[PDB]
Amino acid sequence: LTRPDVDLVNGMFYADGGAREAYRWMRANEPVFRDRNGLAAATTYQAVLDAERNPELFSSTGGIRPDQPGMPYMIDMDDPQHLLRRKLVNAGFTRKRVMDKVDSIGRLCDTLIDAVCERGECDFVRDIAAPLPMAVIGDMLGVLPTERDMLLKWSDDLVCGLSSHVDEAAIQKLMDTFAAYTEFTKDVITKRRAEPTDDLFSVLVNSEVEGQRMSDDEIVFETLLILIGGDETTRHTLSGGTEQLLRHRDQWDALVADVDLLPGAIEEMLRWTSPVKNMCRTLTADTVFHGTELRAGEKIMLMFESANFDESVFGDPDNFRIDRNPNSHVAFGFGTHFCLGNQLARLELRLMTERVLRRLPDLRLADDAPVPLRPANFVSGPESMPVVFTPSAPVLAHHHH
Ligand code: HEM
Ligand SMILES: CC(C)CCC[C@@H](C)[C@H]1CC[C@H]2[C@@H]3CC=C4C[C@@H](OS(=O)(=O)O)CC[C@]4(C)[C@H]3CC[C@]12C
Repeated sequence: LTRPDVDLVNGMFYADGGAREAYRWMRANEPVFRDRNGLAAATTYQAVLDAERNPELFSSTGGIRPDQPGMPYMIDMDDPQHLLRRKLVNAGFTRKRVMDKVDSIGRLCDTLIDAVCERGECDFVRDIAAPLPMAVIGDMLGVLPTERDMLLKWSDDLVCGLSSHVDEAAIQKLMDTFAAYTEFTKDVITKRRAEPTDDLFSVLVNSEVEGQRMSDDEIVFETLLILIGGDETTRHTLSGGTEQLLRHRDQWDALVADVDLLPGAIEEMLRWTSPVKNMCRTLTADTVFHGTELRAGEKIMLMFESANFDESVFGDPDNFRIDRNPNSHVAFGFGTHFCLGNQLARLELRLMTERVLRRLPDLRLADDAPVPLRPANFVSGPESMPVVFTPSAPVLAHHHH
């Protein structure tokens, strides 16, 4: 009943378990909430949707993060400039192109589960949830298998440095990582200008914007956007979502018995986990918006998890239900910047989860104590997730490789 006293840039807010109740207060008492530093946040589903549908008033050019300026990639652009960029990568993400990866992504899933299935235990995050989407986006970007871990670690070091509570060492680590990734990209630019390939990094390297080659800086940021979108998101729905299924074993059981229930489960896994906690918009004019006066140039945080637990929309949002139908979550955002990879992400979730259900049917949490969350203010989900299961046979290994 007391107003939350919070810093929405503090990663701890998103990790310590108190967000859900804080959101509830906001949605009921101050839909457009200003935190203790005065940072405005849209907390109701309707307020998020209203902001999303009016990009003219709620611009993306100011920078998607609350404490950083606009950067040279598509998510920090408004149309038509934004669309110019989407058209450069869209062909790689058509539904047909995504569905043609079923066999490939399936083998990655089977490979990872092969690695642990005979053990009777693994960490669901480290061994399953994190590596699969990394490999998938890596494959699209031409990344070699032995370099996946390097890029994944870089990605982790960038998004974990996103918090007002981290020390100068973490910030330095963030800068050094970005410089390392920059040098990586410069090598790729030189190589793919001379020897273009069919992968997405090569396509971006040789792409054109407004009559000229995409700039070096823009190539760095566009490729990095795709990499992080790929490897710091789906992982949290896989881990956090599977956790909810294991904690609602009736629902786990229904899924093990009927895979036709999996698509509905995936949407609830998405709604619940809401990997992207927020995205910023920049007001282009003074306005009053759902009870709060906003000023031009100020940013507002679109609070997607808060929106995804809006009682007025979902009825019973605090119940995890794989039978939730319809399920109009905004885990992928809405409108202009609606997630490029959302179909890829849904496929990853489907192909991996169906294999887990199938090959590890008696999976369960190793302990029932809290699954720790990453204290970061942007993307966040489970840090680790010990699980146990009856050992089972590999599907690739022992069956002719
Ligand atoms: C569960 C997985 C994912 C979640 C929850 C998620 C969430 C989001 C959200 C909330 C946005 C911003 C939309 C808005 O502001 O309205 C976004 C944008 C974006 N995402 Fe995803 N995403 C996921 C997976 C992916 C994957 C796998 C990729 C790439 C392979 C990707 C690439 C992008 C890109 C490029 C954008 C910018 C789109 C634009 O500005 O047009 N995302 N995502
Ligand atoms: C999840 C997906 C849809 C969005 C992913 C967005 C990522 C790619 C953004 C979020 C936060 C961003 C960083 C914010 C802050 C900085 C500091 C900046 O250093 S500065 O000296 O140029 O200010 C360099 C870019 C960098 C590292 C950004 C890289 C790019 C960055 C990781």
